Order: sequence, then C-alpha cells, then structure tokens
Amino acid sequence: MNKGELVDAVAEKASVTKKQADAVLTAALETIIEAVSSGDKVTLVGFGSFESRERKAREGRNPKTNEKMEIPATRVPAFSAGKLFREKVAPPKA
Amino acid sequence: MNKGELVDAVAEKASVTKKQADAVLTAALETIIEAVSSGDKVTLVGFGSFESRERKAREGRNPKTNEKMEIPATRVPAFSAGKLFREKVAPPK
DNA sequence: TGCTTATCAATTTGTTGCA
DNA sequence: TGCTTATCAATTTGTTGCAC
Repeated sequence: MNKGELVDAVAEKASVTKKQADAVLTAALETIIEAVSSGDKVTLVGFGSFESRERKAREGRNPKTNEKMEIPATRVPAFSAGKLFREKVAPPKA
Repeated sequence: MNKGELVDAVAEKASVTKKQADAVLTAALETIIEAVSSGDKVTLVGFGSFESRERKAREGRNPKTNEKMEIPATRVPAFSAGKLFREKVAPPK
C-alpha cells in the first residue's frame, strides 16, 4: 500500500473526497514530523507513539581502512506500536 | 500531542471540520494496521514505512519464579522513518 | 538499492502480575 | 506506562563505498 492507495481506502471509509483524504493525511504526517522534530511525543491510543530518541556517540570502524572511528551523538525518530496494533499483527494465544 | 490534538491541528491546515480530520485520521490508522497485519508494507512518501517483522523464539525469565522460559516466535509491527523525517530530527552535517 | 568490517557497540525489548 | 529478574538474549543501527 502506498500513499495513493491509503487515500483511496480512507476516502471510502470516512466518506471524504480522494483529495480531502489526501489533504488531511498529508497534513497529519507533516504535523507528526514537526512535533517529533521539536521534541514532542505524538501519542495515538491503540496505534502507537512517535518520539525523538537521543543516541550517544559510539565507536564504529571504517570497512575500507579498518580504522576505528567515532559515530557522533545524534537524535532519531522512534515508533512504539500500541497494544491494538501489536495484537492485530500477533493475535494473543497466551 | 495526542490524537485529539493532532486532529485539531490537521482540520486547520487542510481547511476541513474537526469531524472530518478525525474520521480521515481514524480510517487511515485502522487501514495501516489492517494492511500490516495482513503482511502488506505501507509506504508513505515523505514520512516512512510500516511493516510486519518476524521474531524467532527466544529465552526470557519469569520474574515471579526465576524460571527460564521460551518466548514463542511472533510477528511485530515496525516503522522505518523516511529520509525527510530523519533529516528534520537530525539536520545533516 | 543491497551487501559490506568488527572475534564491534550503543540500543531495544520481552519475560509476571499488580498499581 | 510504573516497578519488578537475568552476573539475560535477541534486535537494530551505524561505520564506507562498490556493483558482489
């Protein structure tokens, strides 16, 4: 499923124009990236959460020269799937 | 930012009602979950992708009893943030 | 787009049951 | 989403640059 296909399904499910599903979806994703980038957590009950995670510096190694090197500290976006998402993907047994 | 707060923000940018932002967002999340649960990859240009990952069985331990246990194989949802998302969080160079 | 070095290395997550 | 086990064990990601 791409963005186009998702819009198709959404426009159908929510009874909005394929434009509007696209309009609202694009703004939603753009907003999530914005909130995460300025360090807010985006929380969507059942689905999951998105946040920025700190990554400390660590050592790597150059595969060409074998030289040890330092990967500097960074931040990365992170997703944690909510309980409904996890259980649809893996229906509980025990 | 929670669901209710994201919907408010998106009704504004797209120029709809709150009720349409919400019904669109809800539909989109349910569709992604369904797509992923059925083994489909959801790929959204300018945001990232969602997919199912296989996890082999592994060893854990019971905190109540201290007995070793086997956590069975399963499937888990995974998100891979797109380049744009990654670069907004951590500007290059 | 893979695939790629290190006898890597910082990281995530799951395991009970109750609050 | 907390604390609460293992002197856990499995994941992921990154390090460079080619065409494997």
